[PDB]
Amino acid sequence: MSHIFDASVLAPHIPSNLPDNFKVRPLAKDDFSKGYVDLLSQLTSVGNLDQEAFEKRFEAMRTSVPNYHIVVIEDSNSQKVVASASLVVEMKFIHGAGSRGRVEDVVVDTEMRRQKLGAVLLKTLVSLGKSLGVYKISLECVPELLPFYSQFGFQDDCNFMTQRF
Amino acid sequence: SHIFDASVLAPHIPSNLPDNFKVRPLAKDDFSKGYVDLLSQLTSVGNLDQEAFEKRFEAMRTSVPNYHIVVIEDSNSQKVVASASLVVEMKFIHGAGSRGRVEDVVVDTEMRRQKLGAVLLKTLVSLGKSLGVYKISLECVPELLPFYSQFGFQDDCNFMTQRF
Ligand SMILES: *SCCNC(=O)CCNC(=O)[C@H](O)C(C)(C)COP(=O)(O)OP(=O)(O)OC[C@H]1O[C@@H](n2cnc3c(N)ncnc32)[C@H](O)[C@@H]1OP(=O)(O)O
Ligand SMILES: *SCCNC(=O)CCNC(=O)[C@H](O)C(C)(C)COP(=O)(O)OP(=O)(O)OC[C@H]1O[C@@H](n2cnc3c(N)ncnc32)[C@H](O)[C@@H]1OP(=O)(O)O
Repeated sequence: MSHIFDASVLAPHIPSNLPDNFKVRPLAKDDFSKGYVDLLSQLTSVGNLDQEAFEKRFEAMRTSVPNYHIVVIEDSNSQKVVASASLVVEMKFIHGAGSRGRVEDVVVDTEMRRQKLGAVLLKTLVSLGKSLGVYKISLECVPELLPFYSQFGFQDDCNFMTQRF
Repeated sequence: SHIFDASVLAPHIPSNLPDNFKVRPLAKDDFSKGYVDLLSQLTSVGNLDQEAFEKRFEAMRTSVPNYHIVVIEDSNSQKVVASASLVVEMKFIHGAGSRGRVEDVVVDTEMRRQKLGAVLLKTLVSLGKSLGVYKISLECVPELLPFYSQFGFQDDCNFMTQRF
């Protein structure tokens, strides 16, 4: 039904190099029925997420400002969501009330990999976050993904700490 | 106008800190208590005047999850001398879980090595656990390992960044 953010803000950022069966768009409320939770399960554990919790969380995200820019790719051949990536923006006071962007939950369906859907999403989100005015954008991942992330500007960084246990 | 609720902060503030220090949420009038001069000791604050401060503070105060910005005010100067933020990212993964990030940690240069930084980290790790976050992280510099290792944190280089 509804989109998690306005598809008009995303439109200028979507590249043009994907086959016509791919549609890049905001997550939508009825993407549960399009396999979104199955997609997330390929990334990590979804725990007890079910459709009611998915819809409630989707509403909470949809009313947030800055928006949760959760961008998906729907394969029109199957009408399933086959890729997802999130650009989440934290408001700051530093840098003149600037914004700090993070690219999270990046996943492409395992059968659909090496068709460029991953690069399309990271390119779209990097362009969206620059346009939004973010001063710093980051990705938490293993950069075995070296070739991949660097061509969009990301550099290895170790100014990040997690808990030991 | 407080950025988040003092009653939520209360159980996580450690005991018997010296009495010239008050640990509390960031307040809209903290601009007049030297908040910008404190943040400058962390990085460029740009042209953050009172009007822009207040516009941004209100945008953050109405966001859910809240921006858990905790500051320490010193009596002996009536100035904000320390600040740290716990910012919470909603997820769908982990049962519509939530991810906590400790950010913008800074103690005024004249007030360092009096445990203010430690109080802020203990407070925010305890508050993040209460909020039910499944993972918490810190962004800091590796040179400061002898500080952050005291609150469970260790360096994690599965991270990439760029400045625009
Ligand atoms: S932690 C953040 C990343 N998310 C995950 O790691 C979750 C699981 N992995 C994925 O969902 C996908 O494997 C990701 C990493 C999102 C990649 O998506 P795509 O497969 O759609 O990537 P592209 O087709 O756009 O790939 C472009 C370039 O990526 C490099 N590359 C991808 N995968 C590999 C592997 N497996 N081994 C070596 N290199 C890989 C290549 O430079 C690739 O260009 P090619 O023309 O495909 O060689
Ligand atoms: S996450 C940090 C990113 N922020 C900054 O880099 C901003 C500039 N730095 C600061 O604001 C302060 O130096 C920080 C890093 C916030 C620490 O604040 P405090 O000065 O209040 O620290 P504590 O008194 O709580 O220190 C507790 C123990 O941590 C170690 N420690 C603090 N500072 C250092 C330095 N610079 N180098 C090595 N260790 C440091 C000490 O073990 C300290 O215990 P002592 O009992 O003082 O030795």
